[PDB]
Parts: sequence; C-alpha cells; structure tokens
Amino acid sequence: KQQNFCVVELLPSDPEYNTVASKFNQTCSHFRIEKIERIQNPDLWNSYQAKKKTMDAKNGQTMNEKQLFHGTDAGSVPHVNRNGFNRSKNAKGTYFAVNANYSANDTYSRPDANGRKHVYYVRVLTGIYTHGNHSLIVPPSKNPQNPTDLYDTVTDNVHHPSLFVAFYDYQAYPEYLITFRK
Amino acid sequence: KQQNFCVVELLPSDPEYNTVASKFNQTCSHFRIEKIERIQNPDLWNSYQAKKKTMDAKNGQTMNEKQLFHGTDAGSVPHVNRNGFNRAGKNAVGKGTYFAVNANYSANDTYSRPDANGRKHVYYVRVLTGIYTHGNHSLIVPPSKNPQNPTDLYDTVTDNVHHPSLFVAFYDYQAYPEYLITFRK
Ligand SMILES: NC(=O)c1ccc(Oc2cccc(C(=O)N3CCC(c4ccc(F)cc4)CC3)c2)cc1
Ligand SMILES: NC(=O)c1ccc(Oc2cccc(C(=O)N3CCC(c4ccc(F)cc4)CC3)c2)cc1
Repeated sequence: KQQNFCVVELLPSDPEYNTVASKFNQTCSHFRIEKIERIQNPDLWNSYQAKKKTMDAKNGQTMNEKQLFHGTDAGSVPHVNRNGFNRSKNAKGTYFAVNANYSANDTYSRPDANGRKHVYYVRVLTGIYTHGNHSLIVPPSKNPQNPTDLYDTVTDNVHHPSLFVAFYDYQAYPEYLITFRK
Repeated sequence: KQQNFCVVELLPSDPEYNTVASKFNQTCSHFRIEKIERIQNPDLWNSYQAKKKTMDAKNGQTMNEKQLFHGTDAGSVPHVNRNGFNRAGKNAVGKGTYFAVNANYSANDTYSRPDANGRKHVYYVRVLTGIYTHGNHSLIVPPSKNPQNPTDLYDTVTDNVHHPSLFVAFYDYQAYPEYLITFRK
C-alpha cells in the first residue's frame, strides 16, 4: 500500500481542536500552540483498525486503545504521517507518554531551525501491558508455558502508568499533530 | 483559506517520476533518490494559477513559468506544503525566495540540510519567473522596469539575464511546490 495522506488543519472553533488543546494544556499550558492538524491516511488507518479488531477479539473486556503523546523532530513528521511508527532512535520500540510534558521535552520534540516543536496525539493499542525495561526488543511472554502470547505493550508502572512502549506494526495511528513553541 | 494538502508518492514507473528524477539527475546523479512526492494543495494551486492568469495577461509572449529547484530543511517541508513560499528573512540572503535552474545548487548541504536520518529535501517548483532583470542580493522588492512608471516592477531578479542559473521571487503565490524529492548521499 502507498499510504498517502492529507493534513487537515483544525480551526480553533472546532470541537476536536478544543478537545486536543485541552488534553495538551493539562501539562503544557506554558507553551504557545501554533496549529493542530489531523493526519488522514486511509491505508494506515485501515491497517490500524484491523489490528485493533484482532486485539479487541483477544483481550475481552480490556479497553485496548489509549490516546498518548509522542514528541519527535521536524524531520520525522513526513515519515510518521506516511508510515506511522512502524519499523523504527527512540530511547527498539516506540515510546508514548500519558502526559504531554514528557513529549514536550526538547530531547524528543526537538525545536527545529524556526524554534517549532512537534508532538503527536496518538491512538495507541496499549492492550494488555506489563512492566518493562529499556532493553527489551520484544515484549515479554505472558505465560512461560505459552511463549506464543506476548504482552501488547510494556510500561513503567502497571497501575499508574506514565509511559508505554509499543513494538508491533500498525499499533499506533498518528491522528493529530500539535505544532507549538516556547 | 485553510490550504490543506495531500502528499502523493509517485511510483518509480510513473511518467511523472522519471520526468522529475530525470531533471534532477542532470546534475545530481551521485545522490540516491529515496522518494518523489506530489503536493496537492488545491487552495495554494488556485491562488497560484490566478496569479499566473494575470501575469499571462500582462507579459504578452513571455513564457512566464519555469520549473526550478529549492532546497530546504526538513523543518520547512510541512510549512511549504501548506503555505508555499509566501511571507527571517531566512533564504540565501532577502525578502525573497531563491530558486535554482539546476538542482545541484539546491542540493548543497547549506540549503537542503541533511536531517537527523541523513535525508535531504529539494522541491521541483513551478515558478512565475515572468520578466526578470539582474539582481544584487540586497533587494526587498524587485526594481521597477521603467522610472517613468514605478508602478510596474519586474517579476523576478536573476544572476544573469541571458544565462540565468538562479531566480529570486518576492510576491505571494508566485511559486507552487509541485514535487518534493527526498534523497540521501
Ligand atoms: N518521544 C516521546 O514523546 C517520549 C515519550 C515518553 C518517553 O518516556 C520517557 C520519559 C522520560 C525518560 C525516559 C527514559 O529514557 N527512561 C525512562 C525510565 C526508564 C524506563 C522506564 C520504562 C521503560 F519501559 C523502560 C525504561 C529508563 C528510560 C522515557 C520518552 C519519549
Ligand atoms: N534554497 C535553494 O535551493 C537555493 C537555490 C538557489 C540559490 O542560489 C545561490 C547559490 C549559490 C550562491 C548564492 C548566493 O548567496 N549568491 C549568489 C551570487 C550573488 C547573487 C547573484 C544574483 C542575485 F540576484 C542575487 C545574488 C550573491 C548571492 C545563491 C540558493 C539557495
């Protein structure tokens, strides 16, 4: 699939704009939001909703999907817009933050030559997660009897998570991109 | 206008792909092209074709439009895709935008700066060069053609009026960033 995409800027009067800016300003009010855009990539979306359908049929009552933040540099934006976060420079999976302020750190959302920072608000299939360590390239197996079944994501803390690490293709859809500055 | 846009990657078999890769490799054969994309921004396009329509009505037989190269950094790409080269004055200065006849001027690391992954970005741009004169890297607007009539200024300035290698444009909607070439060394 070609995974072409369109970039739709949301109006400040839009309900989606206020929803996204609201979650971001929970921890990043001190920044100036320049624009919020929706990434419309039908192929990437279909692939994501397909893997969500499979997970929704496997985790029973689990609310598999969460909306999390991902800071990246300006160079990565056209590449995330097209390919999602597939087959990755993270921190060998992809890191997502519960709160925007982790992603607004200059190390991740590096200011570009014009001083602009980029943080995505991502639909992520966190699924069933366990505690991780920054040295896993695949998630651990749920059952030592059945190394078949691995966890979907890993986290820093299973009961009050602040970060999740995803490892599989089409596990995240970069729905909104926030461009801001200090 | 919102000036939203879509980014369509051309297939290596497309007639457009090899047309564009052909113009680029005239002077940049040593690079590897990773992908060629078409920027589809209807609002920016309509605005551009309107300003081409007026210029086509003013310069008689002049072939107003040329296809030129512009290297930029990865940070600028989402901004050019939406806004074109409209309104630091952070070009090769100066209130204008620099376009190269040949891609190798734009492929210089100073303009198409390699990003963290080593990728370089050069647009193949539709530019209304129009009627141009010689420039002197110190212009905020192009000079007026006639001192009798300071109304009508030139459309662009150039390094060489008869063998141009570079153009500077100063007005809004004078350039459309039709194709984006992503490549590496
Ligand atoms: N791009 C982003 O927006 C982004 C979003 C979230 C994000 O999480 C952070 C935030 C701050 C520091 C770190 C950090 O390096 N470690 C955290 C503590 C340790 C650890 C915890 C959990 C693990 F599973 C593995 C290791 C060591 C590594 C990670 C990073 C980037
Ligand atoms: N972004 C780009 O892809 C890009 C495309 C083309 C481009 O042209 C170049 C290439 C090499 C040097 C220069 C340069 O600084 N001057 C050129 C020589 C002099 C000059 C002559 C005529 C003029 F009207 C103005 C100035 C002094 C300044 C500019 C730069 C960037």
